Amino acid sequence: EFKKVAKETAITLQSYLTYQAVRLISQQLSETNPGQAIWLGEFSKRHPIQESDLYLEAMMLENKELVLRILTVRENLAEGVLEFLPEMVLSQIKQSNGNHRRSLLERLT
Amino acid sequence: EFKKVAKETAITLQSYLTYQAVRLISQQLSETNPGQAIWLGEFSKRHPIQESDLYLEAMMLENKELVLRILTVRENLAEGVLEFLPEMVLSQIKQSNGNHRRSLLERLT
Repeated sequence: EFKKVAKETAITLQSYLTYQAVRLISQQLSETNPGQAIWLGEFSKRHPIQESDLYLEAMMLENKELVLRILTVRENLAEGVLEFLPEMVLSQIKQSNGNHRRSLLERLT
Repeated sequence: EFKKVAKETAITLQSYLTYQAVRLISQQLSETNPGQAIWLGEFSKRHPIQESDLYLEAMMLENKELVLRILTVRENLAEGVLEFLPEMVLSQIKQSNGNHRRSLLERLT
């Protein structure tokens, strides 16, 4: 059942945490190096960040130092967030479900 | 800065698992309830799945049996894939970091 889904999910997280790394970096850069922050946003315009690898591939050709920073940042981000994810997602679902099904229930009366 | 990014990630996960739960149920229903299967596909075309709570609320008006199955299944799928996601994602990030760092090294020789 699961391993098929769990894999697809993991790919999705891989791309998403990359996007988050870029955001994190984009924000620091908007303060520290406006020129770079603008460049990075212009790049994200010409390149669909969801294809995380094609994205990083292209950038390697244009700006080696930045993609090197993305690679590090996303790993650290990953480590720091992946710890508490199982529990959060599980309880949030259990809540949402509870809400939705009692929502439906009074929504009848 | 982890705790905020984690919350945003948990929210997109909850939403993605809802998309899977629906992919899963649609597949099953293909055999046992050909009608519902099609209906389920059609509905997703006129209410974006990406907006998971709005999606569910909309469906309570049209088919209660199905929305109640989508709730149960996504939680089941959740328990199934969640604990095995930290180890899986962290691995693939390490891997991808490697491949990129490497074909950079290849480039500048």
